[PDB]
Amino acid sequence: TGYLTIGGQRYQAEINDLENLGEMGSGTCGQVWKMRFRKTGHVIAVKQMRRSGNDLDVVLKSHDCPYIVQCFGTFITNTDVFIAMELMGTCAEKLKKRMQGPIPERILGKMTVAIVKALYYLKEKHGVIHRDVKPSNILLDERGQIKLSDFGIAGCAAYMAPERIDPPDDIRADVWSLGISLVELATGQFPYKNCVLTKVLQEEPPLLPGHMGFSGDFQSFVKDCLTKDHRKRPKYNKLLEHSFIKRYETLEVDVASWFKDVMAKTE
Repeated sequence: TGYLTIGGQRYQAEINDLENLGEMGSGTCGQVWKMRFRKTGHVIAVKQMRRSGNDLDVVLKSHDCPYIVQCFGTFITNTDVFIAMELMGTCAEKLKKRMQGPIPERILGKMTVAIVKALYYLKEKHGVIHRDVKPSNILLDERGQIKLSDFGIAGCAAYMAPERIDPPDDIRADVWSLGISLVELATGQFPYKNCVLTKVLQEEPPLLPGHMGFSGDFQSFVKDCLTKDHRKRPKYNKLLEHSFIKRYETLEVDVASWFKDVMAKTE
């Protein structure tokens, strides 16, 4: 906030001080740059957004978690807002479009661990509900790391839990989005008939195809997350003891390589 913290020290800095190194089209949205903070020598990402009508400052107290993309600070001009954050590879969304094929169970397994531990961290440590868990906001990288990108507070965002129609008043709606995301990448196809998308509350939850060769535990984990009564749908605490997790918690999986390998294409 006119101030940038990296390597565990807080510096005054100014957005215009940074070395722009050219853009990227594929972050949390497509308005993001790659730059360098001259003062420490670090190379970062800088999301740039036009200012609107109108403050969730406390994104930086989350340095603790290795599954949440570090935010270094923020800047304002009379026209835009710049949020500065650690540099990453790409959405899962991109990976899907790019491969036009499914993501392997075992990558999803690591992903799944990482996304849950992230959400847990937020609920516990910061009383947060991410409320926007989808493949666009899950970032992977060259070294094999997988992280949640916390976006703060017609197939356009049909990851909504079916528990959003009984007012008047959040805990585990995030869990449902998780499941949808898993189904989507695991199969490489957003499950639902195109329009809009009201089969959500109609149908039996869109579980994982019986014989694409997924493990039973994966299948289980996905069913559990995809429970129509939020009442019955599991908390993170429980998910984290689900064996799928317990497994990918421990199993060696070369995400680093896979990821690199999947970057043998244009785009």
